[PDB]
Parts: sequence; structure tokens; C-alpha cells
Amino acid sequence: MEETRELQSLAAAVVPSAQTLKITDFSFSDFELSDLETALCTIRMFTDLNLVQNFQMKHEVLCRWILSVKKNYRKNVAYHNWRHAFNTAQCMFAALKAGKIQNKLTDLEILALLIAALSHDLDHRGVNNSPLAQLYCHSIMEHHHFDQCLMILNSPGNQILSGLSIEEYKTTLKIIKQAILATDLALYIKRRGEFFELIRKNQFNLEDPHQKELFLAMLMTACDLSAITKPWPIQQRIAELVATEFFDKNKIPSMQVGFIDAICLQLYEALTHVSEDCFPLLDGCRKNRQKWQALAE
Ligand SMILES: CCCOc1ccc(S(=O)(=O)N2CCN(C)CC2)cc1-c1nc2c(c(=O)[nH]1)CCC2
Ligand SMILES: [Mg+2]
Ligand SMILES: [Zn+2]
Repeated sequence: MEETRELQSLAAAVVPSAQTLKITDFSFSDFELSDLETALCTIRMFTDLNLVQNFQMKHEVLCRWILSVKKNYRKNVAYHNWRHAFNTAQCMFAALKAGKIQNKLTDLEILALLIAALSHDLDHRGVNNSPLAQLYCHSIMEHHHFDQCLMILNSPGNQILSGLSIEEYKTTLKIIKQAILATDLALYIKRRGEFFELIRKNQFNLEDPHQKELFLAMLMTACDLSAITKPWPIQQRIAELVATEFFDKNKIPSMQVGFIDAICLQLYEALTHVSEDCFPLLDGCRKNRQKWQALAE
């Protein structure tokens, strides 16, 4: 089979260092990478976050899990596909390392963010595709993604959480679930005020469980949207993909400016306040606003 073949190549490979793979960079890009290569980067992300060790993940199982995740994104979807999930994970990784967020969180939280970033759009069909009620929003889409995530975590050969104790397992699933549900922009809009207001007053505090949970949610949105922060030539390219999905052009630049003002700037400003080293995200986002604004006329 084409697929057990893919599993063999992947399990046999030597995983280059994080530095060699450029996965520590906020300006990372996946355009020139093969599927196999994105899988290796992903293993390096688990490894250098020290998650394979702390939680005793078997190599064959992690490899199989990554391939399952990859397999359950649809390639025919121009933007909401595996590369988007892979990029969201890479940005999470870079915020934890380069952005120095790692030290602010527990191992279990880090574990759950990485998994959530990779799984958060599982089985997406495209924004233009959409039982009972369904009456009041409620993140139906994200519930589906999380269910997909859960089913893969429980598939034979795919159980990367088997090394956790039952109590750790339950805590981790809860975090994964909240994390995936947090990628619903509506929820993000609903909750950001609290977070901004708190940073305003220099009252923000990670020791408060309520605030921790709020921060993790903000963190997910920041990664989920991070394409908006990439170097111009790359951002233009990703914008291309999004437009293809949204519509299957003269108004696109102003749309981009609207999106950056409405959603992105404040979030990346807030994240910078929490950790100054996440500044490149904010900086990259500002430069892109300037560029799209110039096209907008
Ligand atoms: C480039 C084509 C047009 O792109 C957009 C147009 C509108 C918006 S939006 O007004 O903030 N918005 C549209 C309605 N959604 C449910 C939420 C997002 C975002 C985007 C948009 N979203 C994303 C990116 C982007 O470049 N544009 C990259 C990360 C996600
Ligand atoms: Mg989504
Ligand atoms: Zn997403």
C-alpha cells in the first residue's frame, strides 16, 4: 500500500534538528516542503518540546498519529487543509521557543496545545460548505473538529496519550477541547475584551486558572491566524489560497486591512505585552497592513 509505504519511510527517517528545519522562525514557510518533510518537522516539534520523553511516546505510534491527522484533512480544500494545520502548529512551536512562552506553561498544557493546533481544523470542507439545532451558534464546526481529533487519538496504533495516567489524560482532553473550541472566531470576539482589559490594568496573571485558560485561548487564535504575520511575498501567496477558498480581487486589499484592524493587531499587541519576544508576530502583521493599505488604492 502507498500508505504503509509512507509509514515506513517516515518511521525510518532521521529527524533533522529544529535549527536545520527552520521551525523556530516566526517567518517560516512550508511552500517548498514535501508532505514527508512536514511530517518530520512535526516529530521534531514534539521532540524538542520534550514531549516524547516526558510522556513516553513510542516512535511508530507518533508517526502513525501524524499520518492519520494529515490524512484527515482534505487536499482539495485550498486553505483549510493539512498545510494550514501544520503552520498553526509551527507558529505554536515558535511562540513557545523563540517567543519564550514555554516557561509560562505546564508540560500537559504544552502537549495539549501542540495536539490542538494540529487537529483544530480536522475534516474541514471549506468555508462555503455547511442536524437539529444548531439554534444558537455554539461552535458546531469546532465540535466536529474536536470529535475528529478524539477518534484519531483512540484509533489502534495511534494512541499518543497512552503514556499518560488517567488523571493526566482527562486534564489533557479538556485542554485540547477548550483549545479547539477557542479557534471559533465568535468565541474569540466574545472573550478578548476581558483579556485586553486585564492587560490594560497590568493585572494580568497566569497563576489564576481562569486567566490561564483565557490565555491559552488567545494563544490558539494567534497561531490560527499567523499567516497574516508572514513576510509580504509569503503573505500574498497565502492570501491567494484564502481567496480561492472564499470564492470557489480589487476589493481584496481593503478586506485584508479590515481583517487586520478588526481582529489581528490587538491580539498580537496583547501577546507582545505578555511576552516581548513574540514581537516579530506584531511587527510582521504591521508591515502587512502597510502593504495591503497601499494596494487598497
Ligand atoms: C484574502 C481573501 C480575503 O481574506 C479575508 C477576508 C475577510 C476576513 S474577516 O472579515 O476578518 N472574516 C470573514 C468572516 N469570517 C467568519 C471571519 C473572518 C478575513 C480574511 C482573511 N482571513 C485569514 C487570512 C487572510 O489573509 N485573510 C490568513 C489567516 C486567516
Ligand atoms: Mg477553523
Ligand atoms: Zn484554522
